Formats: sequence, structure tokens, C-alpha cells
Amino acid sequence: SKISDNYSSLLQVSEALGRAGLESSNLIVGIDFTKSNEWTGAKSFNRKSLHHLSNTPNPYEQAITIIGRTLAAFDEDNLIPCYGFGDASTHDQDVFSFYPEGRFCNGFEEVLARYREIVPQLKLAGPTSFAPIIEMAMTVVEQSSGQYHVLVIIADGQVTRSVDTEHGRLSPQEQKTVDAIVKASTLPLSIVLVGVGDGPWDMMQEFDDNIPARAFDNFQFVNFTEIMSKNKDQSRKETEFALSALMEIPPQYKATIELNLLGVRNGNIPQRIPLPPPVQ
Ligand SMILES: [Ca+2]
Ligand SMILES: [Ca+2]
Ligand SMILES: [Ca+2]
Ligand SMILES: [Mg+2]
Repeated sequence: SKISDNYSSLLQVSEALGRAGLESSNLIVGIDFTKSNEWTGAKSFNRKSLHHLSNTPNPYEQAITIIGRTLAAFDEDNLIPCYGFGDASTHDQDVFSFYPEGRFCNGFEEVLARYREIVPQLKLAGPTSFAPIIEMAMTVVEQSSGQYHVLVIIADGQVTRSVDTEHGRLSPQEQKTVDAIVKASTLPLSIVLVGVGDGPWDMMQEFDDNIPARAFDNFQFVNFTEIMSKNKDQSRKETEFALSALMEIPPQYKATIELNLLGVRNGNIPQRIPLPPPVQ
């Protein structure tokens, strides 16, 4: 069933996790390197590309940074597998690992550094689909034998569609993304979409709230731009981010126990191989 916003403060989330008795969790990060990032910073990033490097941190650097300051404790060994998708080497079919032999980033400081080192070497492309990043996460979970994971996807939310959809019919990219979300729910995996840039966010909100075929609500949408836009203190910004990102985690974690997913091998999860980073 659909999971609502049941907590009005970070403290309530923490207590809910306390009651549920969470003992162990790990993070997975996926980063959208599709071409739409060049134009979804029109209003929110002064007509620059969301991936543009300079003296000001771009929204991806900001999200990675805030994620590291607020969610780091939810990765138990501070080793974070990072993947990119949607550049010219992966299109809508594959992901690549941040490092050549699948070596994990040691801390989000290194996630941020490696991001900076990689992104100007990429050809931003497409089409845009979340199926490969989610399928990657599924393989990480299956290979750990059903250890609980949270996949954090940082993206601009522009999954490929036709503007004159006729009407409510999904693109292949949307349909494959939905199928991946539905299949993911046979595994102990939480997904958090951190939306950067201008939106629009209709489809992310649909992933969040309305996929009847899945076994539990396994997908939360965080509007990162709207949180950072609020004329409000920086510590209150990060607290509001943490709250939004963790909002569904206590019920999702509980669902993995009640649906007998936690610690169990599914047996029907194809092994996705990440491509090497297309870099020097
Ligand atoms: Ca880890
Ligand atoms: Ca949801
Ligand atoms: Ca939600
Ligand atoms: Mg795109």
C-alpha cells in the first residue's frame, strides 16, 4: 500500500527506526548523466548545466554533500558503491561503476571527489531510464543475500517520454522503469530519488505514490531544489532533507520483514554487470 508522510520531524523518524530495531543498512548511489541536465537548470541554476563545474557547487555536488552529512550513518561501513548512467557509453541500457574494478568509494568525500573527476570527461546523453540503475541495485542486494539497501538516485527526473502522450500511455523507458520498480519490491531495497533542477516532477511523484503492481511502496521522491530554495537556515535545510529522504524508511524496512524479503535470496534476479567508467 501507499506510504504517506507520517513523521513531522527528523526525531520522529529516528524513534520510528528505533522501535523497528534497525541494526544494519547500506547505501547505493546512482547519478543521472543524461543530456536533459543541460536544460533543467534553466530556472534553478541560472541557465547552466546541472553538471557544470565551477567555483559554485552544482546541484549534484550539493546533493552528494548534503547526503554525506545527513545519511552517512545509514551506510554501516562507509563504503559506497556508486554508478553513473545515461552518458554516451551507457545510454538507457547500462550503468557504469565509478571505479574500474568496482572498487567502492570510501566515504562521501570521495564520492564527491570522484564525481568531480568523472563528469567533465563524459558525453551527457540518453535516453533516460531508471531500469538499469535499479537493476544494478537489485544485483547488489541479491549478491549480499538480501541485506537491506537504500538506493539513492540523484537525477533531474526527466525520464524519456513523448510530450503528446495519447494519453497516459508510457514510453518504453517509463514502462521499463516501472517494471524495475515492481521487480525491486521482491527484494529488501528502498529507493530514494533526490530530484535536482527545475522538474517537472509529475512522473517522479507517480513513482513515489502510484504503482499498484508492486508489493510495497519502495520509492520515495525528494524535491531537493524546493528544500534548498526555502529562505531558511542551512542546518534547517539539511534537517528537512534528512526528514524527506528518510520519511518512508521505517515502514519500508518493516515491510521487508513482513514480506519475508530481509536476508532471503530471491533466486530470480539476473546479474547486471556494470561497465567501466569511460574515463582516463
Ligand atoms: Ca556500504
Ligand atoms: Ca512512496
Ligand atoms: Ca512519498
Ligand atoms: Mg534525461
